[PDB]
Amino acid sequence: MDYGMYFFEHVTPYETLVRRMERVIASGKTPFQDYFLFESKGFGKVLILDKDVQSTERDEYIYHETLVHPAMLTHPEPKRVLIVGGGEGATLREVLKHPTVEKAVMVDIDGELVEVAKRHMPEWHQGAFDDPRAVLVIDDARAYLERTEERYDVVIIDLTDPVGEDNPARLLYTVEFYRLVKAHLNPGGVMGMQTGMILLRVHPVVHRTVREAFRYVRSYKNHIPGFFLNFGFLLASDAFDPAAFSEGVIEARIRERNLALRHLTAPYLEAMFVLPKDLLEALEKETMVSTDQNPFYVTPEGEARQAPY
Amino acid sequence: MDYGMYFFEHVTPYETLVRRMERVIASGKTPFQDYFLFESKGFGKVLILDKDVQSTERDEYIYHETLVHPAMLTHPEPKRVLIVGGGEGATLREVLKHPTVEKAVMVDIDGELVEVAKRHMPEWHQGAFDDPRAVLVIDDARAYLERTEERYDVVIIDLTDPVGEDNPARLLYTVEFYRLVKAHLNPGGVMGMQTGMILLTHHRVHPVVHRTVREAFRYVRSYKNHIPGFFLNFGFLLASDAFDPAAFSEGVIEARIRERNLALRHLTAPYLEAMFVLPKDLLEALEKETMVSTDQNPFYVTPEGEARQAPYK
Amino acid sequence: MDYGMYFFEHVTPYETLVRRMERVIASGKTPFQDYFLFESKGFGKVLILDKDVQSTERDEYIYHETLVHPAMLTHPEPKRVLIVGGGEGATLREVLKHPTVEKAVMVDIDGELVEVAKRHMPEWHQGAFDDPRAVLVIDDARAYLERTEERYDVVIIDLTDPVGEDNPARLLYTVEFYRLVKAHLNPGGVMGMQTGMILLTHHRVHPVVHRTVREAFRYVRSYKNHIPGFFLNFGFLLASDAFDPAAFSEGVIEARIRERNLALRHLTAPYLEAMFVLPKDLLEALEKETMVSTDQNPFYVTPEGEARQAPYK
Amino acid sequence: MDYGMYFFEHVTPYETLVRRMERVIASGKTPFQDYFLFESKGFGKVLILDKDVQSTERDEYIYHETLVHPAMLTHPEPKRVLIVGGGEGATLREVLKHPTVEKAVMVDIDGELVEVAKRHMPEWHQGAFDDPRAVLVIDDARAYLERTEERYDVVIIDLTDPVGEDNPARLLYTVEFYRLVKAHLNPGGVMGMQTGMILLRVHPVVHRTVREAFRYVRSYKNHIPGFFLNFGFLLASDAFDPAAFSEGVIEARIRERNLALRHLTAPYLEAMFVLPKDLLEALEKETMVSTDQNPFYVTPEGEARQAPY
Repeated sequence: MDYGMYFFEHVTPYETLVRRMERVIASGKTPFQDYFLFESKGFGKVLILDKDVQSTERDEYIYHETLVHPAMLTHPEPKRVLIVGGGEGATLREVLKHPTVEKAVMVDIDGELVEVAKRHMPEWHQGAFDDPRAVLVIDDARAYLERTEERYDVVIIDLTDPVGEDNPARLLYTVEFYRLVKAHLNPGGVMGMQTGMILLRVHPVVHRTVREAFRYVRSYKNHIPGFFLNFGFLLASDAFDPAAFSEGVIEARIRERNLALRHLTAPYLEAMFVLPKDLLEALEKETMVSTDQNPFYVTPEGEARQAPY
Repeated sequence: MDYGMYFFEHVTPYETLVRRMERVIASGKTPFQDYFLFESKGFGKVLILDKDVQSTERDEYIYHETLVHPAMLTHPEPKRVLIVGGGEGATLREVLKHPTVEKAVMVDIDGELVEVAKRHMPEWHQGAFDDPRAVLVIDDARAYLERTEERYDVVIIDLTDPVGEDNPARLLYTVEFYRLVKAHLNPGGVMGMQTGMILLTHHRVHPVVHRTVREAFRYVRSYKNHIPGFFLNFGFLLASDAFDPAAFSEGVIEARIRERNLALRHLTAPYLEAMFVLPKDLLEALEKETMVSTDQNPFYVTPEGEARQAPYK
Repeated sequence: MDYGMYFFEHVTPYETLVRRMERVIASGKTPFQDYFLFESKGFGKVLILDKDVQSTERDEYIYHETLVHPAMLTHPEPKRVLIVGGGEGATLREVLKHPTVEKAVMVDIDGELVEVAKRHMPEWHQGAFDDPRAVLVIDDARAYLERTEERYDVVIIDLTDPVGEDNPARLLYTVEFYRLVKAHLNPGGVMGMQTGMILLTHHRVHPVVHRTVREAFRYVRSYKNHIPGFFLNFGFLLASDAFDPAAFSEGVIEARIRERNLALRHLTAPYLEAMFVLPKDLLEALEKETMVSTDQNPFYVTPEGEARQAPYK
Repeated sequence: MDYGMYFFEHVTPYETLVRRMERVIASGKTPFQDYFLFESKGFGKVLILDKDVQSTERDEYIYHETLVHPAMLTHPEPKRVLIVGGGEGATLREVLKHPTVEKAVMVDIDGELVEVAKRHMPEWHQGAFDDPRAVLVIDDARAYLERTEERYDVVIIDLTDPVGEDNPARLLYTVEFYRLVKAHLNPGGVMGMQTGMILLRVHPVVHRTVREAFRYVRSYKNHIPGFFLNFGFLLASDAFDPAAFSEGVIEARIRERNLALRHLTAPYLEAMFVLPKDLLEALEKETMVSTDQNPFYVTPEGEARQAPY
């Protein structure tokens, strides 16, 4: 590789990605995490939060379409949506493409980070924060949910894995959190979320934990170019099986809502739910359920742990 | 990050993978490429060829099942099979799992590398080289095919990308090479192959390989799968003149899997079928690609990981 | 090791220095070289030129004192001084500390780089560029000297190694360049310069520079000092036709230091003298070296960090 | 840099050396530390102990001549020598070159490591272990010294810096240890040692600690190519000032003892004791003295610490 500026990205405890930085646009520290935003010749702008890549300019459409539309499209008519996380503004951008959306509330803990995105990541938000239907709330998701009582048709959880024992993210991955979320869902409501990278137990544990809160839980996956990783996601609902696709339905909705998709197609979306034998077994055998009493977290070595926070 | 032994693996001109080595099993240089085999805590043994990871002990089953079975299963009764590349022996291993196979010819240019696999990579070959149905040929697959008139039902191409202008392997990625391969296929034959990483923002190797193959075969169908140990989404393809290789029936593939008592750890009939469902961006990249590699102007991979063409010799 | 921003610095073909960057101050590319200036926790601001560290905020005083004072102090009364290179402005700074100096001409080819120093590296120049006695010339030092007939008492050469065959700076390391420099020295003049890293097992750049200078000057004396921020032992040299630059007296240098009220943070009279005492292996390397860089066959540094010669143009 | 096998060497908390490995000769773990021996094109064979380079084939003569001869040459007639550390066998090799040496005892804690050197590092020992005057003892230096009562003309300490709070090396860098060493010195005896890297407080602390045990302590330094570092060393004695060089004396001894030196010369040896203004100030201002009660160690960030072991 060429000499020069590079960022050392943690991927696993045995593999590290060294990404070339052409120029550093912004780097700093908020009261919640460190951030690094740099120009790369391949993926364009890259945002690092702490030690892990958070998003890249040229592949984020894949991640955000994958994260948002399966839940939005499986819901016959989403009017009110709640986004937990998604600080770059792109999750909101995709949510706002559905014409039935009347209100989209985004709740994020780090206001300073959101400001970084607003000023240096216009490629992501593309003016979504200034949409009259959008409402930004800087606060702790649980705190907000515990206080508020408004309900939603769709809730999109776009958070980072609870890696690290002292990581407060642990409290956002417990069965109680998912029940709190479910409490804020209108009848027929669906929840969509990024559920950790998949590599030969974060995703299976999250799937199992969510299943302790919802009747129907369906894992789906997609390779995210800029992360160099296969990521797991899931849809959850008590009102119906979100992955029981009826012939032609998803396709009809995409056309009807005039969604401008660059990555997904109706058939590709449904194919994301077709899982390989090894993943199915991992999901099937998982027994750990994260709880407020004993919140699960991943060790630096990538192991599933559980004990009081 | 920690201190210790690591391997700096080329991925792209802007991204490098630094893999921790627990201990080095073997390293060396054949007249064709450099090789390194080491123990990693996450993926077990890792084989590096020159500057790129070639295979991983703990995830190779995913790569080899993906590479081999779609072609083998789309064929109603594969009896004669040709393997180009696959020096580790795992490709042959998967081919040999099909009881209809009577003969499997494997031709690869680097005999020394094959020897390293035989000695240090039993996890891959699992004895496949010694199968009575297996015939190992160390030679240029192109010279071998022109010098022979044997026919095959299925041909699997398992080679690394042709990096570098001076790389003679460029001649194994031209339209006349694929035409030569097609000339050795029985009437209902099918070719299956690994067709390069997919990273549309960086380069279009996969679409160039697909476009080149389309110039030699009537029906060409790309499929993809994420290879864990490579940290890359890989493209593959099925090609045939006799039929649209992706015009399945989940039912028929399922029945053939059961019939042949195929032991699969990654693929299932429905997942195999789903690999052929592509996203909009990949479809567009495949559709718009115009580069066709030919003996006159063979394509190669530039140090920037881009597909480029230039007159040979 | 930790995750975060780092700079991969070239040191040798087999050793690379990975330096943690706290934050990046400036980075860019002039028509001559790439530059990067960043904050490091250990050495403060670090300036990288292309792929090699050029200077460190916390240790530059060691490098600049070592580079400048031996020549300036061996001269009884340096009034006119020429500086070739030293774009940061710290070389000029040290030259200007000598109150006998009436004029200091600095010629460097990269004006944009000098501008980066002026704006982001005040720790180095400390206002030297604005000294009434300082004259800044942006130009090829060779074209400038041939186009002028001014004379100097001391000449300091502060340039990076000429890496690469196509590097026009190769012409600033030939015997005719040093002869040109000698042609602009007053009768008792002396030339002092940084003469490449010393790493005898890897290459002989320093001995090649010394051997080349010996072909233009009667008396040539190498001296060395370890530069903390470079993690390398560096060679330097003093050259003159008028006297053996190392035929000191600790007493005289001490008196000149006191006389000129030189504020030194690294050197002392006895330490400066000791830099000229070399070990057996270095002496032998210097003695046996036969390579003489000339305009006809200028020497350059190969990608393997070796000194090689080849006919120009 | 080229892709390939590399070793990540800690140097400081902000600088890391990535050294290319052409081939790995041997790698493993003893009950005391990890070891990595590899071929490098520049320095030849390189031995890594834990995370730091211990020695390189093509530059070790510089380190070992620098470590051994100043103490040996400043002693008018060394007959009995004690080496603490120096497991590669090269320290013994240099000591054995002095014809007045009748006995040289080498004490090292890691017998398995010594075996690694014997089998894979012949370039270092060059048969020195098989010299009739050599005696290898595998044991804890202090334990050995506390039990034994034999005395020596010269003691050479070739140990690694006490970096890390739990590092047992701390107990070999206390004023009590140096007093124990001094107790095993014949009258007129001298002690020579590697005293840590020098970089803008390990060396100054060791110098100060040793001075709390010996009347005359003289620091000297030399750049060690293979370490990419300036290293500090020191000579200590109660009988005389080891650095008060009388004209022509060192030179006469080298000739008289027919020493085959490749790096040192009499004038260069004496020049190693000429220190720069900044180093002299650091040595002068240092106030920390390592004690058995509160053994000093260096923090991962390179800071001088002191507390009970």
